[PDB]
Amino acid sequence: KAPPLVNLAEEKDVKVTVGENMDLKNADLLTDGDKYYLQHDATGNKEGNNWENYQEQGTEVTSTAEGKNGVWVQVDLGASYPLEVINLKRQVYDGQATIGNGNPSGQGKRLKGTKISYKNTAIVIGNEEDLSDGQIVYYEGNPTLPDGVKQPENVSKPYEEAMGGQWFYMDYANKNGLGATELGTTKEARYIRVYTENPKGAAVKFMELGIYGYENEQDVQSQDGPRRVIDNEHPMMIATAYSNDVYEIGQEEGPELQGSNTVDGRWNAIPDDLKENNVLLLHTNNLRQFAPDHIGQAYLQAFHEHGLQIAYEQGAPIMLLGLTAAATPENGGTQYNITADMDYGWLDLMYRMYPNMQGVFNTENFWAGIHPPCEGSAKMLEIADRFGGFFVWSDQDHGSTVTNIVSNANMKKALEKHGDAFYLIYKNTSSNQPDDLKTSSFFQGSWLAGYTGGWGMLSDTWAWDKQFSKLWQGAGSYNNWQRLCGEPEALLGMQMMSTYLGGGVIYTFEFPEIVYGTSNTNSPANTHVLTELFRYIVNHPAPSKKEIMEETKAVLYGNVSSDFYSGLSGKPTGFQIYETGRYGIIPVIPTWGTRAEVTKKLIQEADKLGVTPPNVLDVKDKNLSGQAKQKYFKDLYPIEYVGNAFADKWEGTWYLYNNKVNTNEKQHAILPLEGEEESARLKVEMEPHEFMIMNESGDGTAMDITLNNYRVNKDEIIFDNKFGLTWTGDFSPGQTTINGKLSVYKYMDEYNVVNAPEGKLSPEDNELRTTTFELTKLAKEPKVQVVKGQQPDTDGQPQYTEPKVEFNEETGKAVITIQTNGWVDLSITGLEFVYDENAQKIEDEP
Ligand SMILES: [Ca+2]
Ligand SMILES: [Mg+2]
Ligand SMILES: [Mg+2]
Ligand SMILES: [Mg+2]
Repeated sequence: KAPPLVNLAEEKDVKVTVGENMDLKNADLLTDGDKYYLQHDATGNKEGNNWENYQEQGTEVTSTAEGKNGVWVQVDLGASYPLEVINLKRQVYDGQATIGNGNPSGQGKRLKGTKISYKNTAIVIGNEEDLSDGQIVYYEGNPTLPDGVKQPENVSKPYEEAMGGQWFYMDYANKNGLGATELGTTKEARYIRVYTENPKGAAVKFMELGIYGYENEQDVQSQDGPRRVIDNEHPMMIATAYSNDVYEIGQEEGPELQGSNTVDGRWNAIPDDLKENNVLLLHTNNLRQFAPDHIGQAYLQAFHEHGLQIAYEQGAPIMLLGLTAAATPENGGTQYNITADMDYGWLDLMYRMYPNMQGVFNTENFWAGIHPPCEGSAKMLEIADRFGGFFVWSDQDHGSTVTNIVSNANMKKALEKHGDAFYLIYKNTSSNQPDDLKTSSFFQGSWLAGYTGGWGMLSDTWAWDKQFSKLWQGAGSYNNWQRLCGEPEALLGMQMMSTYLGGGVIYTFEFPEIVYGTSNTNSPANTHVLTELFRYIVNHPAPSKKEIMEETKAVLYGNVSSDFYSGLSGKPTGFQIYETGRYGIIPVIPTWGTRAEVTKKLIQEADKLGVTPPNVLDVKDKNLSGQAKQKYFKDLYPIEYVGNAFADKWEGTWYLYNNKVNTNEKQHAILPLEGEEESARLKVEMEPHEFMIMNESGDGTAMDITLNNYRVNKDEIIFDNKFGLTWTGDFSPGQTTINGKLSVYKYMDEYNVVNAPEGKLSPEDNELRTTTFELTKLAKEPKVQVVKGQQPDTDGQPQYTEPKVEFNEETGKAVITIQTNGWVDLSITGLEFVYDENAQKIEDEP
């Protein structure tokens, strides 16, 4: 299936001509779709241990006219087509480029040599073969134009030839044809002529003339609003499609992903009803890592083009990894990733070509550099918003991440004009640094003041590696690939719940092969936790900006202390969860401007939402000290419930979890219930790795409860290593993936499989844990039933027991007990609450 914008120069049966006193050699090379001319694609673009050299091939046009070196080449498309983009590449280097040292020194490789700056370059298009009706796309120097074509008033200056060529668009008033246009800005032409003079000789090597357009005017596109909405009513889950680091340009099959996954495979594993709230993130991973300019650019473009094309045929919306490890074409950039060889003209083209192209993703740049990734991000945010796309920046903030983003003049300007398309999500990879809660505060704060379009989460099972191993145990001396597998599945649900209640709208998980799955199947975590809770979040919109602003009495400004949250919402664990919902996330506005500037911005946002502005406090305010903060916040936000469990009430629904990450302790929540009887109480008691959603009928007679405590036991299969998997960071001979990764894949493929067929193992999820509910004070026994519950795997073992009800006629206390490992939907009916003079008081301690 063809996308609407095509390279007509490649797709059509074109005729190539030159002018009088010119020789034309190898005319086919101009429109063969090849800008790089690589020879060793079959051996990782290496001869032995060395990267193949850059050897430039191209259509040669040579002047045979005495004293006149200027040449031209014309393409006849065979009919008149709406044209939108032209890509010209000529020979880049005067002689042969050599492979030399890049960044970092001794790993990164960069081409070295003298680059050519061509002169008397012009592009003319028209519908007459002699171009007597010619229109100028580009004009530099003083080449003689066709009879009937006037010189422009505005003339371009020479540029240095580049690995990706030059990009031209159809508005001469927009940087003299170099300025990117709105989608569907076209001019009709059959004939395209390129003038060039080589500064040294009478011969120009034309490596590629790409001519991008439509079959007809009916196909010409328009950007009519955003490609997708991201907000409380339109949440988005991102799943990362990592290259397995194996690819050959021209291969028939799709790009192979980690864990025998494919782009079409991952898309087709998503339930149909959630496809409108999902995107796939194409990530180059370590594909051709450290390669010089020609190999890096060729593989960056081929990998993403192939992914985009498969996604286009399947109807999958796509994000591209724009930048990690400061690997950007900008000055000071590294070659840690082939994103170093990004061409902004190509990125623009992918938006024009692929209607399913939506987003650009940035993560983990600042460890390797500050300003280069800010310069790259500024341009890519501008490109995204031009095409109604979006940009996601994922990082943990120690106190200077957002400060550094906004300190870049170009990024600041880009955020002022395009900030509504820009989203900040946390990343708890470094769980050992207690920066999880302040990161959420910074990102919610940025959105609430109106600097960004939203905030969200990336939960990483690498968080487990930094602290824990077996259930209830510390890290020990296990291999880090073992500890990556150790995180409780329900804990991912608790994090989702916490993001949701803070008006988060983006949900992302790593490691992808554990949290989403392998071999184009769904993991236990995905099937029994992520998919179910994300469906809830799609059908029950999160708090809007209006709803969060309404409930916020105080916003902080500046670099909030990591431990500010201890004695308030909870001690930072590195796992993005809370001890209570009483205070929400607590928005902290980073250094987007002075305190006075962010204040104006926040109060003007509140005014737009039609709500009372919050008070702004500097983090250094005397009321926010260790001694004063509890009294200040307790007076602002009334207590909603009593107990050491997490609980929040949002739009009539209760949300709870046990907030212990890896210590085996029960917690309880005591909730005041709706209805005529104000003394009515529910007490919930939960063991760790459990979340719960409760909705009262309102008339006081009934209550629906969904709980989910799904957890696979890894103690024997992963940590004891019962099947003798090789857990190392090393490659085995002839393998292209390290043993640690292979063992994770094999674990997910053989030993931890949902509906495990013959010869594979059901997940180790059959040990049930007790939840107890106490309802007081009642006149008679209530009725409890399981409306729906999690069904057994192929081993036939139950994931829940029938609930047991005990009613004491003397006290009027109903105790309801159930054992689960997974989810159940309970319906409690026949509730008749009477006055309880002993009802737990919903108040703070004296
Ligand atoms: Ca070519
Ligand atoms: Mg605004
Ligand atoms: Mg209700
Ligand atoms: Mg089971």
